[PDB]
Amino acid sequence: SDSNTITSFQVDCYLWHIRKLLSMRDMCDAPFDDRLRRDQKALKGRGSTLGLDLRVATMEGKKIVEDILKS
Amino acid sequence: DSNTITSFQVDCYLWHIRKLLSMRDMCDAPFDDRLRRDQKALKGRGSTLGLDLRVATMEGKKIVEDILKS
RNA sequence: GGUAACUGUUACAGUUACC
RNA sequence: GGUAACUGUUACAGUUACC
Repeated sequence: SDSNTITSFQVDCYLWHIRKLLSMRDMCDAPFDDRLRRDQKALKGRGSTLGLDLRVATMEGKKIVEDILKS
Repeated sequence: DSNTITSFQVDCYLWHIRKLLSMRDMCDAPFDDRLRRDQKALKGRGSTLGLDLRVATMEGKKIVEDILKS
C-alpha cells in the first residue's frame, strides 16, 4: 500500500472527528455542518477503497496529529 | 454571528494542522489539492468577516483544545 | 463513468454569514 | 439582488490510490 495515502486518510478521519465534536456542541454554522456531511460520506468511501476500519483509522490519525503537534 | 466566527477559527487551526502534515511530506496529492483549495477559501472567508488569519488560528487552537478536553 | 476520493474552470437550485 | 464560503446537481479538463 501507499504510505502517504494511508496517513492522509487517518489524519482526515481524526480531523473529521474534531469537527463533529464542534457540531455536537452546537458551536458551528450551517455550512460547516454541510461540509461535515460531505466529508462523512467521502471517508466511508475511502475507507471501503482502502479496506480500513474508520474507528481504527481515527485513532491512528490522533496519534499522528499528536506526534506532529508535539514537534 | 458567534457560530460563524467559531467555525472560521476552527477551520483556520485545522488547516494549520493539515499544512504541517504536508510540510513533513506525509500526505498524498489530493490532500495537498484540498489544502490549496481551503487556503483560498479561508482567505475569502477571513476577508468577508474582517478577521486576521493568524489571530483566528490561535483562537481556533484554544477552541479545539477546549472541546477535546471534555 | 474501471472503483474510490479529490482539484481547476462553468452553470443551475439551495444553505449560511454580511449589505 | 449583491459579496464570500459552502452543499447538491451538471459540463469540460485533470490529479492521486488501487498488483
